[PDB]
Amino acid sequence: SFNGKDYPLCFLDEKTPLLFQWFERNPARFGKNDIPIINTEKNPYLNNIIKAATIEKERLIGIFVDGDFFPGQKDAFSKLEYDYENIKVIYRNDIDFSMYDKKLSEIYMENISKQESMPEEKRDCHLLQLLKKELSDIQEGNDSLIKSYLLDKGHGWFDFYRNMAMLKAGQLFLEADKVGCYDLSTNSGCIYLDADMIITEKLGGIYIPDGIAVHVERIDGRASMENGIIAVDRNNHPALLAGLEIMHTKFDADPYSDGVCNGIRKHFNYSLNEDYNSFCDFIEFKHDNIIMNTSQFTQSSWAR
Ligand SMILES: O=c1ccn([C@@H]2O[C@H](COP(=O)(O)OP(=O)(O)O)[C@@H](O)[C@H]2O)c(=O)[nH]1
Ligand SMILES: [Mn+2]
Repeated sequence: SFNGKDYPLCFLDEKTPLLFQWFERNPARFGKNDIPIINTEKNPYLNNIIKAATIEKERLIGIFVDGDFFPGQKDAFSKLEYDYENIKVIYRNDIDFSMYDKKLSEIYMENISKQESMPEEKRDCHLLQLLKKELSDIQEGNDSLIKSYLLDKGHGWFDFYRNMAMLKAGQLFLEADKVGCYDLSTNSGCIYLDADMIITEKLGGIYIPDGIAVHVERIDGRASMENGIIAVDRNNHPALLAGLEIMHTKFDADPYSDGVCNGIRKHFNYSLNEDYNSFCDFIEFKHDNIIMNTSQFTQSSWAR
């Protein structure tokens, strides 16, 4: 309940689901009868998702996947669901995301109109150029903020859908009609981790500040919020909607930074002094049974 105000720390049952996501631009990389989840010796991601499941057998574990997968890879996913009742694998194709949409044309026009109100001296001139050009070009085909996020966004593809999935949260397991899940109810929470996260011992219940907590990394002497960990009390947690509000309003907004980090700041009215590091300590998702993030030591799943 730290400052400025008093915030009700929340606690959610062991029956809180866990969420993993794998978005693969290149399903051809893997074979056509095995799992399209990567586990290089450098980055044993699928192995980490398997290790987590075992431990928290009681808890649900979900995987959010998208890409154009070959049937034997889908058949392979179907097998793992048999192997572990606690694992569910949800596809982007199977979830309605329409409610969270805002068509690209409106975003630009509202920015144009707002920019046009102020006088010619005050207006952002370069921004208006970019807006009108974007409006004319983006016309071709289909104008949806979700459609805007494709494999070619690359980084954007999963980051934005990461926020969509967390917005759905518990509802996501319910929405897919994944089975063996009679623990939880709509308007129930869920925890996202990167496959970078290795889980030593089952975590039990956790107190998070206002129904949300996120990953924090402190190097060299500075901390910034990270999307490796996202914990929510709730489906549709107000910090994410506020982040989505940026997604709907701010031009060229980054889902990683604006969608969440900015949303959280908004919710707790951080700015600005308000020294960050302690605020990062306040928001920080802390646990002694998780290693984070294990891409740090080797090479990020994104090649380099
Ligand atoms: O091709 C990829 C690579 C990564 N990820 C997601 O991003 C996380 C791992 O990214 P990583 O942390 O290794 O990259 P970094 O953020 O360190 O650059 C995983 O949990 C995946 O959910 C993905 O969906 N597709
Ligand atoms: Mn990582």
